Amino acid sequence: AMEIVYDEADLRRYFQTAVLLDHFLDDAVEVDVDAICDGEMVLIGGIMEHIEQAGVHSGDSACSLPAYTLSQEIQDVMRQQVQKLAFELQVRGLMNVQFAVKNNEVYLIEVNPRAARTVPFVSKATGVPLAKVAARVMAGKSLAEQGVTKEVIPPYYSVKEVVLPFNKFPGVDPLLGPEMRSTGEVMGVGRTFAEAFAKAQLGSNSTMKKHGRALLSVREGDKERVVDLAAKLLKQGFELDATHGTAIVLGEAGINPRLVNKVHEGRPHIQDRIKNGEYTYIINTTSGRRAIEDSRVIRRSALQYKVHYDTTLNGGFATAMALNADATEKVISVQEMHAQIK
Amino acid sequence: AMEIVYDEADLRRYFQTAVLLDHFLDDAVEVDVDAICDGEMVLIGGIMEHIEQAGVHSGDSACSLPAYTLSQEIQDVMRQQVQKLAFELQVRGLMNVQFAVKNNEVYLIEVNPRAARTVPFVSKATGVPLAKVAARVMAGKSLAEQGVTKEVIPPYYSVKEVVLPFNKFPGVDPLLGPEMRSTGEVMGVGRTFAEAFAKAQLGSNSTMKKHGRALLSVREGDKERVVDLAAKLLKQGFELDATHGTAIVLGEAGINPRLVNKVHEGRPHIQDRIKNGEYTYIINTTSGRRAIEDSRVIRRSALQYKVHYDTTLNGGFATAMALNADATEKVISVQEMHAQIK
Ligand SMILES: Nc1ncnc2c1ncn2[C@@H]1O[C@H](COP(=O)(O)OP(=O)(O)O)[C@@H](O)[C@H]1O
Ligand SMILES: Nc1ncnc2c1ncn2[C@@H]1O[C@H](COP(=O)(O)OP(=O)(O)O)[C@@H](O)[C@H]1O
Ligand SMILES: NCCC[C@H](N)C(=O)O
Ligand SMILES: NCCC[C@H](N)C(=O)O
Ligand SMILES: [Cl-]
Ligand SMILES: [Cl-]
Ligand SMILES: [Cl-]
Ligand SMILES: [Cl-]
Ligand SMILES: [Cl-]
Ligand SMILES: [Cl-]
Ligand SMILES: [K+]
Ligand SMILES: [K+]
Ligand SMILES: [K+]
Ligand SMILES: [K+]
Ligand SMILES: [Mn+2]
Ligand SMILES: [Mn+2]
Repeated sequence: AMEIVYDEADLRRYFQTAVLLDHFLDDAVEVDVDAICDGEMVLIGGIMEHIEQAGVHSGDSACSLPAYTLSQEIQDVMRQQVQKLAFELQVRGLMNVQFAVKNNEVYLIEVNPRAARTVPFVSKATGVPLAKVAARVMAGKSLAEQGVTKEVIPPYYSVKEVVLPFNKFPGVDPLLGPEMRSTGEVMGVGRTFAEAFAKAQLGSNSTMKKHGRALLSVREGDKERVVDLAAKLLKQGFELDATHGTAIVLGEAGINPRLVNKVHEGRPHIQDRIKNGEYTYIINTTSGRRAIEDSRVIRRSALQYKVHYDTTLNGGFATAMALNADATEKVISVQEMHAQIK
Repeated sequence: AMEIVYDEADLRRYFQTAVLLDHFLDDAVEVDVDAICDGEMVLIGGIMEHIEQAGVHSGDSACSLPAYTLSQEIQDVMRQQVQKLAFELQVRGLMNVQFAVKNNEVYLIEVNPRAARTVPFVSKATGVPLAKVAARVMAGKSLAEQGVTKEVIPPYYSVKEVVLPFNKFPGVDPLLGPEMRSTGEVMGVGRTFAEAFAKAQLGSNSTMKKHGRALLSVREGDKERVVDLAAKLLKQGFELDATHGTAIVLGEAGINPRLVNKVHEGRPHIQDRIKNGEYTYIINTTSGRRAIEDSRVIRRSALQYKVHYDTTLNGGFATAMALNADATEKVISVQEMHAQIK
């Protein structure tokens, strides 16, 4: 059990119901790196960039290989960083390192000196059977001896998306957090990140549509960025709805959504609309044990009514991007994929 | 002093701060009628339809001669009612009667057996010097004897608008009510009601513009009709702004105004927007002691910053209409006006 606390008040509050204390890196990109070390050298297996920010368990985040927003310069550091750790730790076989990029700064989140649940994905995107190689390494067959020394950079985009069990347990708030709840994953392969994401999304059993009405209800820290997402949705032909606070923000930017009522506000309220199959998309971000408990109804309703909803703005942008793509336009086989690797 | 209470809880409330008790005829048209009685006949001097509904002092309402919404059917009833009263009370010279029209029903508000303040306006509008006629009657000369027996209905519209002294007392909430506060009045002469109104409004020192951003903030009972007003402003080239409840109603109408924060809501709020010159027009209607007190800021700011504002929906519609006119287009003299009368 983990939780994020925001203020002194919040602290106590936890303490009641409720030990390491760690500063939470707000508005940070989460990254996964799987690598192999034989003592001599380090082979970077894969650099995965999470769609959802740090604070949403790696295990529940979608991720891209290669990174789709991060700088080469920045990867390069993580890369250097891993190597440093691999030797220091005296890693012999697989390892996994988790970072967080904040303001062009790399923070270390944790190191797993073992095989991580990402390996099969990486193995598949890159064509390198990371598990076998690392096994060989463990048995006494260097990377050099194996002929696997260069880091592989795929020609295409591989996106990993998760599948959550919320629908089996309705009483639960289908919301993301620092604790992993997903049961499985899918993979999307595309020429563009948008394509890959689009395939991954569909694969995960998404009910996202390419038209209709979107509901925008984001948190403070998101009010600023939501503008561009709304514009993307609008460009896509979506019609918009927004809860007061968010409507305020959009409007000041030149975007007037239809104002919708919260539950305690009037009628109809979002629930009604959700229930009536009024929306095809919901973007809902929150921040705070209270704000969360208060918005629970949006999420439960959406899940219950099969409306695709995102609980992260990052996730929403990705959803938006994927709108430009067509998951059924092109298929490729694993063999072909790997045949493409130089 | 007069007040309008809305519920039992309101009654006590008043009672505390605080007797005739009169049912208040909501959503009613107020009308003024000026006439002369010589004991033999009754001469109708003028039937004036107010713009502001009953509840807004006749002395502070703009009015039209002739009526601009009242059925002939209904005016005739009032004419008959004025004759009945003239004779009964034994009027000898001028009189004035105030009615309220609710649901095609004529209600009597009051009778003033003397010369009323509308007398000069009616004389100007009609070319008949009612004070001179009534004076001769008082002195012995009948209406028949003077050759003034038929009611005059002029070929043009005459609109009277008032000027309020609120600008001299900034602490005062510049809102209309059952008690008179105006100091003066002007008259507008037009081929249409919109033209007369335009001239009257301009004559009243109104800062109304034919373009810009308007702010809508209306009460419950007006939410229905506000849509049509919002559209009308739309047709004109105005951009809209609105507070929560209003925005809600407009949204349901397909009109998406730019949301605006009530003062307790956040920012920016109306005050800021008004203070920063955002608006060129304001329509703000309120009902209830409490609601009024709360909205005080809007009105006080609108006045301080010189934005044209209406405190009645009837007023806003009139304003709406006038936009279709040009008060400088044509001018006519009283001599000319009077020669047009048959
Ligand atoms: N300091 C931190 N700031 C922001 N997010 C963090 C921080 N520490 C952990 N997280 C988030 O919590 C998740 C779980 O943290 P982690 O230490 O890796 O736990 P686990 O052992 O369950 O894998 C991460 O994948 C990340 O999204
Ligand atoms: N019962 C009522 N329903 C609606 N409006 C009314 C009612 N009684 C009076 N009014 C409003 O109050 C105003 C003033 O009332 P009135 O009886 O004419 O007093 P005054 O002596 O000031 O002329 C009217 O012009 C009208 O707007
Ligand atoms: N990557 C986890 C799934 C994301 C889900 N649509 C959500 O935004 O909550
Ligand atoms: N005839 C009354 C003046 C109108 C003013 N603009 C108001 O509506 O309050
Ligand atoms: Cl359950
Ligand atoms: Cl679709
Ligand atoms: Cl926030
Ligand atoms: Cl004052
Ligand atoms: Cl203008
Ligand atoms: Cl009301
Ligand atoms: K994450
Ligand atoms: K761990
Ligand atoms: K009136
Ligand atoms: K009176
Ligand atoms: Mn972890
Ligand atoms: Mn009166």
